Amino acid sequence: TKAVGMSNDGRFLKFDIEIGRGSFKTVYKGLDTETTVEVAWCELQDRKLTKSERQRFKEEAEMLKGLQHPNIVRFYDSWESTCIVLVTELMTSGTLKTYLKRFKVMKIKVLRSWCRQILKGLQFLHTRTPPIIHRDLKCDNIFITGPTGSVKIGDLGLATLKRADFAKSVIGTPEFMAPEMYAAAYDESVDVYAFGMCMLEMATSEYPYSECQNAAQIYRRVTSGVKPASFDKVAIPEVKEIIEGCIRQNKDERYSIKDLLNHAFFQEET
Ligand SMILES: COc1cccc(-c2cc(C(=O)N(C)[C@@H]3CCN(Cc4ccc(Cl)cc4)C3)c3ccccc3n2)c1
Ligand SMILES: Nc1ncnc2c1ncn2[C@@H]1O[C@H](COP(=O)(O)OP(=O)(O)NP(=O)(O)O)[C@@H](O)[C@H]1O
Ligand SMILES: [Mn+2]
Repeated sequence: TKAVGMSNDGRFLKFDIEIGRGSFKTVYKGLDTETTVEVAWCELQDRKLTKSERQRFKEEAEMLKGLQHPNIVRFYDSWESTCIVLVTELMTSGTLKTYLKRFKVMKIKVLRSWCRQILKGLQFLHTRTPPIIHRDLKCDNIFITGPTGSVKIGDLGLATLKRADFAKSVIGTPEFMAPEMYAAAYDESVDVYAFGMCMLEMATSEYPYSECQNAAQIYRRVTSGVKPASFDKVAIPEVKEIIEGCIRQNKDERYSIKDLLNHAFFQEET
């Protein structure tokens, strides 16, 4: 295989082998010539980027490079070319979503094992300094790779660091706060909620709130107490109980990640 592109330091090679195509992302097979391991060479549509924002991207790419956990996709490097190139760990066995689109009843042994690996990944992110909130957890952003089909969370593009103050680098809080503005102070529990929906999808082989017609309808049913229609189809009571504790409307009522890892369901080792 001949290289059609190279990183400036000469470490990463690009091959003209397309392994994935997104709406704003094309992924090519690549090679890390320092380890002779292949990698994913991701080409992203570069937005109009202000110079401060380009500097924040480089700052955040250094943080991402320092992350190392068995259940998080490894991030190797980023740079600009003429688009933005991201080099990450290559996921050889596709996303969790494609497994659900091929089969209809996941076995509970796999549901327990794969969900436990997801929780270990989230626990890692949520215990960094500062904590990292993924914000974009879905079965398309969870990958399977390697001989034993290990589970890893990827695609941290929508992630954010957890902060305390209302505005960034400007202390203070508004007095005539609109209700939606008061609710904008969410935390890592939004990842618990998304995990509950992923677990619901894996347990039912159905997209949550499939019965709804558009994105707008999706909300009002949660708040009025109406869970997804597929929720009432979970046949394992312990599984249904875990999902319910994750998608509770009030965040303070939900599981934390550590509470989920201490659950009897995930404390089973078989
Ligand atoms: C393991 O990681 C991965 C895996 C796969 C993909 C990306 C990945 C990485 C980037 C990227 O390079 N940056 C700098 C982004 C800008 C926003 N920002 C939030 C954020 C802040 C702080 C922190 Cl600690 C973590 C995340 C990170 C990216 C950019 C644009 C579009 C998609 C992208 N996908 C990252
Ligand atoms: N690290 C990776 N290793 C191997 N294949 C990947 C990797 N990342 C992404 N892909 C493939 O590239 C495709 C496009 O990625 P992506 O843009 O995240 O999906 P998408 O179809 O745009 N949906 P969304 O998740 O909403 O962006 C994915 O569906 C994967 O098949
Ligand atoms: Mn994705």
